[PDB]
Amino acid sequence: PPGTVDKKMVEKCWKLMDKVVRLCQNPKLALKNSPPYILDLLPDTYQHLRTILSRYEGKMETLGENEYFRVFMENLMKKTKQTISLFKEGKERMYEENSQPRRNLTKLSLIFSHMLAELKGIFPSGLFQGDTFRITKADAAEFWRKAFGEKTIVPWKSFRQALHEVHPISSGLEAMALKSTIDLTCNDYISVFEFDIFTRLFQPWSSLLRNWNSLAVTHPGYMAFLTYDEVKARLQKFIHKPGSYIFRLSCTRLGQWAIGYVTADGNILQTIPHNKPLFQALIDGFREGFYLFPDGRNQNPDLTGLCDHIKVTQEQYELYCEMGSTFQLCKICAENDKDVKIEPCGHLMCTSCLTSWQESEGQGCPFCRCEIKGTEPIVVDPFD
Ligand SMILES: [Ca+2]
Ligand SMILES: [Zn+2]
Ligand SMILES: [Zn+2]
Repeated sequence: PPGTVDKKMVEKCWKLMDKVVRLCQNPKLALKNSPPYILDLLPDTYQHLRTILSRYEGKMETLGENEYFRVFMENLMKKTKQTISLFKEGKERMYEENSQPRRNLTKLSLIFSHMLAELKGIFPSGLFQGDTFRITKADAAEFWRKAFGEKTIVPWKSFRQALHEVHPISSGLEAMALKSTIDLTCNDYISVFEFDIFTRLFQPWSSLLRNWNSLAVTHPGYMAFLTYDEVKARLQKFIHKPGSYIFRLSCTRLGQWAIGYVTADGNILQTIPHNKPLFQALIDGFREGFYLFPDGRNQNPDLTGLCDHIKVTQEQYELYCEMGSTFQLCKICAENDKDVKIEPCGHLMCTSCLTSWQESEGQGCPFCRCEIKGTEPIVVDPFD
């Protein structure tokens, strides 16, 4: 658990948000207007923090002791610094839109968008309501209830253990890919907010991990977080091949899928499935003749059977973890660059995370838990 929140610390936390706004306002960045838009998100977050701070005028002591708020204010500060220090490494590079520095900045923009949607849904109108927060899914709610009570936020370790007992997680690699999908704010905790979003995306709860594995980890269709212009641009490659479709998440509508697709007229359209789980929109859109070729590919998965339990290669996980971010980054901390390789499993990571896993009596390789017989140094930005 992080320490307490005295106002001295919310103040620094605002001086930082201001530094990132300045850095990101630079005309050279020519940051795309399109969401997630960090130049809106930070002001907005600042403004809700004030809203919160006003509703706790007398009660400023019981606010400081709120676990969720302590974790959130510490993540906000860490992420705000990671952004600042990003600009400080990247320098001149920040100014070309396809840089790895600029890629990282776009991953962070998303995280800010997730932290605000969490803050607004846990402190609606400025008042803590996390202990009452309703998990949209009966079975999922039961799970959180039975395992966690009215806790708003739980550490990943605890969450992983808990979930494992009902939907078994067979390998550190699967676990790492799971954590990659649920842990939206990237702080090593799961909130009842994130838990609700996930369980909605990958319902029905009865076959949860089996749904995520088939829709997210090994589906060519899955695009994770895309803008709509980004969807159109990826389908344009297939504008002459009716039935081509991809599906994506939307930072402005957490918890819902959006399917893009190519029609026989040479048009890209888009629909939000709302009624069923995604795998039933996809099964139906196939039967109907609309969703045929995921990402342009002729071999489209067979999802029936989601209603003989498809297994996943460790490689498929590894590649899936690499999916969200630049390759340069350690997918343990999501903060530093990779700089070491682990024999004989082959996994990459930053030296800091590795010696940390060891110092904490971790079992072998932080990813797969297999035994290291050796390690070796790698450089991720060779020409700099
Ligand atoms: Ca989190
Ligand atoms: Zn790391
Ligand atoms: Zn490994």
